[PDB]
Formats: sequence, structure tokens, C-alpha cells
Amino acid sequence: PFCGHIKGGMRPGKKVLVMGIVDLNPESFAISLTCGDSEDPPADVAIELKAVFTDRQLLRNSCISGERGEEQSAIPYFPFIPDQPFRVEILCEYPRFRVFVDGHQLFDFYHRIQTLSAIDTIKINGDLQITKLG
Amino acid sequence: PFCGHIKGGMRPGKKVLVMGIVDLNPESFAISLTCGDSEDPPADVAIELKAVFTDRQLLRNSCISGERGEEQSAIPYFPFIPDQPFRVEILCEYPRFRVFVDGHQLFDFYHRIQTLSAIDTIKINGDLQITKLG
Amino acid sequence: PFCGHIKGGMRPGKKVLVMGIVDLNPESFAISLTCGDSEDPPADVAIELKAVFTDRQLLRNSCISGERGEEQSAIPYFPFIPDQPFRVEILCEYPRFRVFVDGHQLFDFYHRIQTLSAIDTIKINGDLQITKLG
Amino acid sequence: PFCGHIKGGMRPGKKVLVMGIVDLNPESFAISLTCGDSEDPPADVAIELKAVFTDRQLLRNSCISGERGEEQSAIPYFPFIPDQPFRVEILCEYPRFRVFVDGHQLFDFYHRIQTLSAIDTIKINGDLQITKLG
Repeated sequence: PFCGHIKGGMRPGKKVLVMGIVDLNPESFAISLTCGDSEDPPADVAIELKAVFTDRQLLRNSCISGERGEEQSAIPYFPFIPDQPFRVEILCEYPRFRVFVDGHQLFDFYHRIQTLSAIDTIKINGDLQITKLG
Repeated sequence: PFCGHIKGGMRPGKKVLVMGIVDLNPESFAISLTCGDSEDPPADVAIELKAVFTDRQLLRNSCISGERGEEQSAIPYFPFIPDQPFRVEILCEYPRFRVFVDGHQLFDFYHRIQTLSAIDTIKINGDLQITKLG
Repeated sequence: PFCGHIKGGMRPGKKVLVMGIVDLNPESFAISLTCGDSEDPPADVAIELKAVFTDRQLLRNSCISGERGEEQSAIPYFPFIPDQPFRVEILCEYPRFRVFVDGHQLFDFYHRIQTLSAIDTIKINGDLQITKLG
Repeated sequence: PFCGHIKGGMRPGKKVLVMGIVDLNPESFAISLTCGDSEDPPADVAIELKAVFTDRQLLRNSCISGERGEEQSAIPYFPFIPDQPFRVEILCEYPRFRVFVDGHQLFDFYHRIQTLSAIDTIKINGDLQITKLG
């Protein structure tokens, strides 16, 4: 797992940029915004995006004190391609995150964790190579 | 649900044709091949294909004596478009069904029910209208 | 599927009593509290309790405008016995339903449908015989 | 995980004994019999038993070339208790593994991996401490 600090945490108007290249034979990857980088036990997760290649899903959820929330899955299409570069932008807005892939809006995730400035970590794991974080 | 008879049941080399039109605002539909048309209590299901539109899944399972097997979801893409005509072909081969949508191979489902000639029913329900069965 | 009216719907302090006998060879049964008794298309579900005998689960969920929420399954034990009489009591509290089986507290389910007086229907289906409603 | 070698692998009549104590606040643990101890990439799994405490499940499956088979879950009851010692016995028979907990038969798992002598590793992970392997 990769953990990157987000100086100052999240606020409305704040954008997280994640570019990378999907692996040639991917099973899955995940990109999460979390409160601190603790792994034992695992930090509270404001949003986890998990891309699953076998059935072409974008699964979203949160985790608060070890408790998983409602999994959300609605998608217009599955945006990732094996061996291809991608650009994920997570935009923090007052009521929600808006998530873009390659410039296109893919889904919104309404806040379960309300304390936005505490969301100060990006965690990335799985079948990709990260080329840019901004 | 619609139930249609398949005279003589299934055998390697036999193809079932289903043409229809997806509803304008679909939620899900299912197309199943079953052993007889009993609904209470339900016939044994050799293959059920459920298309789910919100997260663009093609879910496959079987049912024997009321027991569902392992659901399968692997897809190269989701093939159905709201308000668009479709052509589904379920080809029975010796070890599996091979399923085609609009001429394209979408998945294999290996036989769980072994007695193919007893698979003599197609069941259709959900957000579509059927135009042809053959 | 049986439906029964609950005059005046739910409110804090109100209890729903369901007494019955599990069938000799049960697969599952379900007890739901719903907003009206419409079946096609199905009334909004405030809580559905589904007892699954094979792997001894109590699964809880809601349904709003045909959309299911997050299924909940946490249990201290599985409380039902084939061919045995039972007593379910659903206590509506301010924040949640508290569910008792044979006098013992089994789980809490927090309100998703907030308009409690609109929850005026009990729906019962599956492998049981109902002996009392109150 | 812990991995232990099982000299000569499995054969009919061979018993694996695992004793331990469940942690005070357990989420899950797993006990697996596998073909070699490779983690990268993970050995074939003949049987994985996963105990889940929240909803009291004993989930069984296999993994062959990274592909998980059909999850099995049927149970007479959930046998494990937080902060309490347990005795697991996996009996290898010709057609199946028979699993006992505290002297009681819990379930059978019919062989998916047919080459029994190749199953020569026990893998253990999760919210327990192991006191005996024999």
C-alpha cells in the first residue's frame, strides 16, 4: 500500500489528482482518502474506490471505526483499460466528492465522514503504477 | 415471467435465440433456461442470466432443488442499451453454454445441470419486451 | 404472501407482535414492515427481516423506490428452530427498531424510512405458519 | 499468516489438529490446507475455513490458480467463542474433509483438489493465538 499526505486535508473546492498506468493483467486496485495513515488498526476511510477488472465494477464505500458502510456501485461505464494510462480527479465539494476519470464525471459520493480537514491521506494499492500525485 | 417451451430440450450444438427491446428506463431483466416451467415451487435453473443496469452487471447462476450455486459475473463489457433492440444467442456446447449478444461472445457458463435434454424451458422476466424466440 | 394492516402506523413505544410456528423443513421466511401494501410495484420497506436456515442468518434490509440499502447481518445467535413456535416483537424506538425473538434482544435496525406513521403494513412470507398478529 | 509443513501431505485417515484461543474481540480467522506455502503467488488452497464472528459464519472455499470456487456456508451452529480455547480437527477421508470443532462434527467439504499428497501445508491467520498443531 502507498500512503501520501495531503497537506491541510480536504476542503470544498480541493482537488486530488492521481495519474497512473494500469497493469497489463489487472485484478483490482484501490484509491482511498483516509484520516491519517494508520494501518494497525486501519485509519478511518472517508471514501474507498475499488476498481475490479473481472466484472468491471467501481465499488465505493467508507469505514468508520472498523465498520463498513453502504457499498455503492452505480456507473455509466467502466473507465479503466489494462496497460493504459488514467487520470483520476477527486473533487471535494461541500456535500460530496465528485470523481472524474480521464476528464469525465463517473460518480458522486456523499460525505459520511463530516470532518473534512481530518481527511489528509491518500492510500493506493493494487494492480497499477502511479505516475503522478497532485 | 414469460415461460416458453424448447421442444426436445438442450443438446450440444443447439442454439436458443432471444430477440427483444430493452425498456427505456430499465432496472434489470433475466433470461433463464430451466427444467420445466414450475414456479411454485420454482423449476431447476440450468442457467440464469440477470442483466443489472445501475452497475452494468451480467450475473449468472444456477438453482437445483432451491439451492443457488456460485454466482458468476466476469464480463468484457456490458452489452445492453436502454430502448435498444438486442439479440441473445445461447449456444449449448458439450461442457458449457456460450452466450452471444448482438453477435459477440460475452461469457461461458459450464454445465452444472448435466441432463441437458431436460432443459426444455426458457423463462424471461423484467425490463424488456420480447420480439422473437427461436 | 400475507399482508396485515397496522392501524395508525408506527411511533416510538409501539410494538408489533408476530407469533408463529416454523415449518418442519424450512429454507427461509421473511417479516417486513412496509409503507402501504402495494405489491406491483412493491411498497417501500422500512425493515425486512429474512431468516435463512442453511447458514443460520438473520438478514435485514430496507427498500425505497425499488432500491435496496445495505444488508445487515450481525447476530449473537440464530434463534429459530424448525417446527418450533416463536415470538417476534418489533419495538419501534425513536432512533431504531429493536427486535426480540422469544423475549431476547436480537438486533437493532436504525431507521432509514423516517416517516414512521407511514409504516402501516406487515408483510409475511415463506416457511412458517402465523398464529398471531398484534 | 502462519505456515506449517505437513510431512508427506494428506491421505485418507490422516487428521490435522489445530488448537488455539480466540482473541477477546475477534473479527475473523482462517485455517487453510494448501499445496506448498507460496504467498507470491499464493499456493493452491484445497480448503479454507474462515470463521466470521459478526454474523457467525463458517465459510469454506478453495482456490485453484487464483480462482476461488463455490463458497459453502451450511452450519448446524457457530462453534467459536471470543477469548475461549478451541479444538479443530480436519479429518481427510477419501471423498472429503470432515471438520470437527470441540469433538463435534460441523461440516464436510468434498475434494476439489484431487491430488491429496500435494496438500502439505497449513496456513493460519487472523484473530486467534495458536497453541497446538499436530
